[PDB]
Amino acid sequence: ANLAPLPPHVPEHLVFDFDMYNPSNLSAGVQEAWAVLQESNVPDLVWTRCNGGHWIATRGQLIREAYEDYRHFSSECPFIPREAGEAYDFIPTSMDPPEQRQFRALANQVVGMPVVDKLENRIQELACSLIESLRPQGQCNFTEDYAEPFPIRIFMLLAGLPEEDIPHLKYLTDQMTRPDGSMTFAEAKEALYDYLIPIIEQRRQKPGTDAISIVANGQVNGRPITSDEAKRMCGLLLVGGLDTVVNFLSFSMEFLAKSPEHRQELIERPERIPAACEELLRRFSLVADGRILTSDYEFHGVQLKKGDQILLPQMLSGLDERENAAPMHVDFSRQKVSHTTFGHGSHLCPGQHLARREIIVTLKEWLTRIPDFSIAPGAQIQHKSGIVSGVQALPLVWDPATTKAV
Ligand code: HEM
Ligand SMILES: CC1(C)[C@@H]2CC[C@@]1(C)C(=O)C2
Ligand SMILES: [K+]
Ligand SMILES: [K+]
Repeated sequence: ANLAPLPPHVPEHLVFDFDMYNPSNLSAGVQEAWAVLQESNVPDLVWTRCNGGHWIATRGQLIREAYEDYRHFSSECPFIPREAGEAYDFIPTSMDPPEQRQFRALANQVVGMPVVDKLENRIQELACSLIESLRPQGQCNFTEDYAEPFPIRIFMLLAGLPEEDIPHLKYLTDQMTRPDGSMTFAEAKEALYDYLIPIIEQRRQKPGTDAISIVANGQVNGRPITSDEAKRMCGLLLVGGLDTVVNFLSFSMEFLAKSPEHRQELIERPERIPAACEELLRRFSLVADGRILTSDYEFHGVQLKKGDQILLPQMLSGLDERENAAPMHVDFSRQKVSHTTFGHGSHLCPGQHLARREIIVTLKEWLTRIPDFSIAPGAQIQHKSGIVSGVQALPLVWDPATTKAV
């Protein structure tokens, strides 16, 4: 197929042609498809000839180790394929410490817990409002009726952007994580940057309370942040707010719709919701990006070459049986829930608190009003793989009579 010729320094015995954008066992579930990389005879570190050719760490131990060693594993070129990785200049993700820190502080300021607290009521209100509106219908296309609008509307509120632009922005964001082939990562990035620039210059004048104004008026390296730097950071924020929680919610709801027993557990023991959120985050982890070698380096007996790209699937750590016994089994009472769903190292997701709030509010408010629901009859759920994996569609059904209003 589209396999790049094996490079001279890469041993043939370490070859495993995994395609992160279309894994072979996708029909069994995306997490299950990636899990093949953790089967008995698969090395801890393999090389796939797919997507231009790149390494793939398959165990949590290596993934964590690599994300900690930024001196060897630089985030300068974090995306596969290389062309996308080279065009990827988002801030602060494309930067390594010490350079990353000043920009990371600003990014954290606009999506951190203090912001979540400020938005507590908006988040709560939107969830209840959306659910109450769907409740009497007895059915919904979950991905588009809730998974997308709930977190996206909250983010647009946070960023101070008009909801009218959602279709446009969500489309561009997806092209950077799960390209449909209509455009390159670079074209999508430039389109998003072009959307943001006029807004940034517009707000760079007066101090605002929205994320874009705060970024545009930030101070980094003892100077005002430039409009271009603000652009590089805001683009990252847009992608982070429009294509992460959105997909995770669908993996979680798909699971709940297929498991009455787990729905009942949370209905009867609501105090377990926080823990359930964490276990779902482990089992349905969905991100996978990587790093690039800054110099020749021997890692776990494997000769990595400067310029080599290495995928470090955040998704795989928690599915690693070496980290969690019976990894594919969802156990809300699981002891020592281990995962790197939000990343590891200096780039550990600063938006994870907003994410957990949206997930926990969804679990609480959905089960409170629509405790009983199932996958539409005859429906077969399809997943999609990429930098961020997702659910193509999730048709749900329920008897309106069983629903409750608050
Ligand atoms: C379930 C939801 C989420 C998941 C699984 C997730 C996952 C991740 C991961 C794996 C990284 C590190 C990537 C790397 O090391 O290259 C990251 C970075 C980041 N995330 Fe999230 N994220 C989520 C939600 C959010 C939300 C809601 C926002 C925005 C409002 C956000 C904003 C960011 C930002 C700004 C970074 C870059 C941090 C840096 O480079 O220092 N994330 N996220
Ligand atoms: C890997 C990510 C989840 C992280 C935030 C959005 C994302 C797709 C990036 O480009 C950095
Ligand atoms: K070789
Ligand atoms: K780059």
